[PDB]
Amino acid sequence: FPIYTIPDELGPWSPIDIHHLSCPNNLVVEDEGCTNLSEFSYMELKVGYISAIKVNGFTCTGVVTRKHFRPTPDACRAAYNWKMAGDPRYESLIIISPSVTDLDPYDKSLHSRVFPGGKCSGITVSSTYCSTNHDYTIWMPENPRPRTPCDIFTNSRGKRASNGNKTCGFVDERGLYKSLKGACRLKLCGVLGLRLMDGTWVAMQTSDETKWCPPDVKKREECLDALESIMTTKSVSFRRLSHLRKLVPGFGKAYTIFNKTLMEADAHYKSVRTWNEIIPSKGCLKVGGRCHPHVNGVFFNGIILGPDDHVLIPEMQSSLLQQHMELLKSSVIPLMHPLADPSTVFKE
Amino acid sequence: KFPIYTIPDELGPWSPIDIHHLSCPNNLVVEDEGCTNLSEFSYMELKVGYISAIKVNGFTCTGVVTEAETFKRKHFRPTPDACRAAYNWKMAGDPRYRTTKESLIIISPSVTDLDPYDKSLHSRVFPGGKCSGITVSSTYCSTNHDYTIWMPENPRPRTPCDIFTNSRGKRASNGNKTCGFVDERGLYKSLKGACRLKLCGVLGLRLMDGTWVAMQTSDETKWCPPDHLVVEELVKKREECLDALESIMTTKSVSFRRLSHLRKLVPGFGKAYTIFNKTLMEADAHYKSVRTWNEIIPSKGCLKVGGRCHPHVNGVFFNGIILGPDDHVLIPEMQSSLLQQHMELLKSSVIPLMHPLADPSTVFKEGDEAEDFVEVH
Repeated sequence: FPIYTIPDELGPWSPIDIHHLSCPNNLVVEDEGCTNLSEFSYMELKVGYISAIKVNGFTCTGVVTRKHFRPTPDACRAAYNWKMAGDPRYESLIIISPSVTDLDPYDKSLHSRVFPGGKCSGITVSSTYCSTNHDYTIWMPENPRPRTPCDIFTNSRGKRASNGNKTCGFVDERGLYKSLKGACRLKLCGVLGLRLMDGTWVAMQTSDETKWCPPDVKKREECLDALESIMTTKSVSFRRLSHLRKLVPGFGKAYTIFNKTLMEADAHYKSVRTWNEIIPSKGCLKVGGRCHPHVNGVFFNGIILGPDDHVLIPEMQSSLLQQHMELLKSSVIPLMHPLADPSTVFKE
Repeated sequence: KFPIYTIPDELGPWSPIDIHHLSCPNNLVVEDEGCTNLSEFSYMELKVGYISAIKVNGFTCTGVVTEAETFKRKHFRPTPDACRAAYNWKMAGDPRYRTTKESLIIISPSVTDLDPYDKSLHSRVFPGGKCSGITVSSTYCSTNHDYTIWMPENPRPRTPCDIFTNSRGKRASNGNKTCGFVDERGLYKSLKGACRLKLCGVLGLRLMDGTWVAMQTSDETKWCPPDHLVVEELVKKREECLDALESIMTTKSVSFRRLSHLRKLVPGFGKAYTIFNKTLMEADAHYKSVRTWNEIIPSKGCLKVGGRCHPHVNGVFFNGIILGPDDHVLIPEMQSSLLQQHMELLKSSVIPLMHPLADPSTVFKEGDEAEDFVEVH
């Protein structure tokens, strides 16, 4: 159990609603089957495409001068293009960007709490729009006539680790073993592979007939308490934000806040032995061998620039002050000999 | 109404005590409404380390005999000469403890106070601080244990009267009758409630805070014994020191945290406590206030007292202050303050933005009037 987890590689920052928040995974398969190795090159998803294939988009809401009306796609698109820069366009049509959706790999479906039940199933070139919870707004893609992206993989080198002919799993480019037990089969951009139970995908063939992925000392009690608190108050705090950080190595989300807009990014978390290997310099938070940059004093996961341009990590300080005060709560015994007035005893 | 902390202007030597020497501070303030015009002058006060009392170090001699036949040891009343000679070996030499062997087991340290009138020794090893003292004739004292005697760490001659120091100050008088002064530390001490005392043939007043001074302009006023304005904060802060002392004596144990409560919260004379290796110890202190933690911790491991970085002894300073593993001075009051800040900024929430149409619970209007989110465009 490490003292902290730091992402080895930060993915892109995509904005989210508080409803997208979820508690960490915390899996420790730990082999126990394989004591053999070999250098092989596996294929995985790039950070940014691991959790979901994000389709950027936007919402077009129709206004008449006020009253409402359901607009048409063509005019709405015309609005977007004349709104990414200063342009004459200013019955009026309002857009909001971005309205990100999560593309389903089964059927080109799009899941978003802006759709009724994450309803939009697909968008061939016969609809060009997509219904919304609002009867007078439509959702459309950031790019017109887009298609599924397929430059989403990366070649990486790891170790196979099989027991018999059967593959127990492997060791990723980060050095962490991952187990194939409990994984399902998934085909992405035609390539056949497996979705592991941590959420990662890898291109492999198993001689074990597996299922197919369906379309849908614990601290999790503390996590869900902190989280349900957020949904009950619609407000987030940098301590409750600290329970969302995965506590053990492996794939997870990293959260942050820009312009009071909650955001998440894919991350491979690695163990930390000393705080020093994370913060060598003063204002340096070392992510992947570099002083990670910030915006106006915030890094991800509640890590923020303190009141002195000092990298202030929450768990670091909490553990520190805990240790200091704990040093101050140590008891001792003074050594009086005949002070009380009790009697005639020998006393060693 | 209290300064954030209080640090000695200069410490006295350290004296070994037990938990029963522990007393709560006397956070006493003094106004003396008048006394506006101060006359620059010089006064004589007690040297730091003698203000409360004049300690005299000593040791306890217990005599026991062992009968090996299977041991059946018992006591005997020892002799002063052999106890002294064995004590002198306890420092450098080698002491050792049907056949029988007699043995003098020595206990150090045992400290007693001295009344300068009788030249008498007061302590709780005696019957009510009994010993008239030591002479050339009498070389020992009688303890509550019939087979145990007390003898000083020093030979019999101990003429003690080099206890004074001449300091500068300002005698604020008002017009007619001197009513107060300010010491070298720059703190107002008032004569309201002082009582006389003669020490080494020098008459002088002992004030309420405990300081003795060489001033006779009290006019005629009552002696000290042989031994209206109190804000709620003083009392409601005194009670927790009483709860902490009660906790200490009930538990027979001490900790740096519980030790920090006995600190004097306002400037003036007071006691400073600490513990080194299971040995509880105390020292005289002229406390002065602190405004910001920077002025008593300027460097990474510097505890500024008396114009210099104070030296620890195995990482323990005083008043619960110890040295952190990062070689950082850490003060109980300062660390608790820092915990309040650290959490009160962790305990700080914000309401992040919500895509108006991404909230499934947003009920849209009946009819066709506009919503509010589009007003912001």
